[PDB]
Amino acid sequence: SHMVTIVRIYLDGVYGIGKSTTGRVMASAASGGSPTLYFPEPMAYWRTLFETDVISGIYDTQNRKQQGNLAVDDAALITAHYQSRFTTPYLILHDHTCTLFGGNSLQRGTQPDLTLVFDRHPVASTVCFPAARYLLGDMSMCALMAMVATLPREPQGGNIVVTTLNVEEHIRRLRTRARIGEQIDITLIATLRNVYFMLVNTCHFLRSGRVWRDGWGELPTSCGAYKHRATQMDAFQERVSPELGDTLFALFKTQELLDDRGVILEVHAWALDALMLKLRNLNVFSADLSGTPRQCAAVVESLLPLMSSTLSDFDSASALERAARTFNAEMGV
Amino acid sequence: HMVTIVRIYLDGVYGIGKSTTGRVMASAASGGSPTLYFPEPMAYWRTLFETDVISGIYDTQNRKQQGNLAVDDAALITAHYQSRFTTPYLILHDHTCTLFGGNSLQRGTQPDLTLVFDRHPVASTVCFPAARYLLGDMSMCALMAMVATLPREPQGGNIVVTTLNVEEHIRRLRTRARIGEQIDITLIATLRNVYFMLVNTCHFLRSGRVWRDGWGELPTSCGAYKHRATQMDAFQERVSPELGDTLFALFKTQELLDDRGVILEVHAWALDALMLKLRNLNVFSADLSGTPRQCAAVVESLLPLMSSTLSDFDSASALERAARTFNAEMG
Ligand SMILES: Cc1cn([C@H]2C[C@H](O)[C@@H](CO)O2)c(=O)[nH]c1=O
Ligand SMILES: Cc1cn([C@H]2C[C@H](O)[C@@H](CO)O2)c(=O)[nH]c1=O
Repeated sequence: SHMVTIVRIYLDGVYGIGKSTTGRVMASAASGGSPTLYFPEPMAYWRTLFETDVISGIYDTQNRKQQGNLAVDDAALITAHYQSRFTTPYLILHDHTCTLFGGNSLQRGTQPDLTLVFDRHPVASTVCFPAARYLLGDMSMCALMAMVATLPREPQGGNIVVTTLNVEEHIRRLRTRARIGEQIDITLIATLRNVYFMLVNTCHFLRSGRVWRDGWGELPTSCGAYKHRATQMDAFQERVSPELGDTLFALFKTQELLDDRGVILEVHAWALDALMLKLRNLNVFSADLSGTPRQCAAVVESLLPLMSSTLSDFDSASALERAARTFNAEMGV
Repeated sequence: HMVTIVRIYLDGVYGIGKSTTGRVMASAASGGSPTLYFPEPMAYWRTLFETDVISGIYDTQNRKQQGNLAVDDAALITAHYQSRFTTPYLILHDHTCTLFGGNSLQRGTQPDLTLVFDRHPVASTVCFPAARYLLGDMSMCALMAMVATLPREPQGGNIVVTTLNVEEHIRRLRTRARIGEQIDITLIATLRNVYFMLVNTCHFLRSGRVWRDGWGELPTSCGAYKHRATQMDAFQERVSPELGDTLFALFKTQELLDDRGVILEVHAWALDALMLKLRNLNVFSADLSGTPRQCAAVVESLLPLMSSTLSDFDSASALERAARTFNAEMG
């Protein structure tokens, strides 16, 4: 009933950069600042709650394909389904929490009563990782469209912080984390890194008032060469003034989505319209994570004066605290 | 200068005559006030991409029921095809949802504009997935993944679930064009039960009850439950349903409970979401045992009972364009 000001932050980016550790420090009292709740990756939902481990499954699918115990056509389909299952616990969490944030989104500049830090936004599993998989040829455009369509609309007041890190230190971090001689999917990481820069650029692009049709006619179709560039290490970066070719929209200009005359079908244009509207309420930032976890938390926290806050109330904030405790407990190990 | 809109989602098991009814309703030959029809997105499912999902989901069961494909793999691939059914619905729903307007009310009048949607997103995100789960073609994990993608219906929705006696249903299924679709009676029986569960869920919610109401007392829905749900006429429309008569009952399974037998909070959230998303669907059923003209008349008799919203002229014009576009690209 009593009013509460909330900043919510979705910390996102490529696996292995130090996002989860940063988020945990933010939530720790030792980092000071605002009282903060942290919602971890839904690890148990992915790995232990059901019969199948989707993380093992998605990586194992590609191995079964390369050796030849599973056909390429079948593998593409199984990969898409695994990618679908990644999104589930994010969609559930989003549906539960979006009722509690309240409205009256504004950039207030002041310190909130409390901060929420979500480990990833639903865009990670519905858009970024599917896009990476599509660009690498592990699943089709059809499958991509199917995941992208399931991106939920962000209500007013969202902030997304995309984590960045020089690639040498990124791979170092993955290396220390990995077992004795464990390989790292460098090609996947290179692509995901570009996809997250595309995401950042997309949000910047929309905030400048531009739309996916702006520069669409003039854009080259995104066939073999676009895909090579998209998997190329450091090919994309955060742009000051991004144009269409720097954003997620560019990959959708492929023959698969055009009529004979090369015009996008209207149904596909509607999908891009939906994608555009769903991302509108995301106030976008980027954060370098080269420092210590304490330093990383401070870098993110120092963004709060530029972030959107909403006005919730004590009962809803209390429900969010209960939600965080429940999600931390149930999603553990 | 408001435009009064009544939107109808005609839904139910395939083969019952729903699309024919919808076309008749929108046909100028049937007169009335201006009516638009949005067909099943057949081209999206069948021809727009390299794979046809209707033959693909059937073919998958065939490979399973033979050499080609292992049952674990078939279950994942079947879930993927089921996801692909939802896509054009999600896209259409995202495009039209802001156009309907607010001020949902049962006004009892003829609307300025009637919209007939062939199926609601619930069909592909919940009903067909649930049938596949109950039949053992998909896991509960796979079902949860589809169910979580159901979009929230904004105020003013009406759903008309079509009904038909088993004998006429079987007769009509035999009339259908050959498109490589699965057409067995155990599937039909299950879909009919699941659509009764859906109607009952809507009645249950409108009665002022929530899924926890009767949850504790409800038997755990494991192997026996699944068998019952595949039995022709195991379920029916009840305007005063028990929890066991709704879609909620199939979620009280071991897979979703802790060791103490209490549903996990995360799964409880998924039921809350389902409950909330169905809130704005005013539910009706219509028997389609008449002729195409008779069927349309039965559905039209429901209009004065339905919710209408108030939209502006530009929004209505855009809905008019959207039906034109959709018919053009989906056929
Ligand atoms: C969020 C997400 C993670 N992952 C993988 C990357 C990591 O190996 C692991 C945890 O982030 O899951 C996906 O493959 N797809 C996804 O959508
Ligand atoms: C909407 C829908 C239809 N179908 C099938 C039933 C019919 O064979 C055909 C057309 O409705 O597609 C599904 O298998 N899943 C779905 O979600």
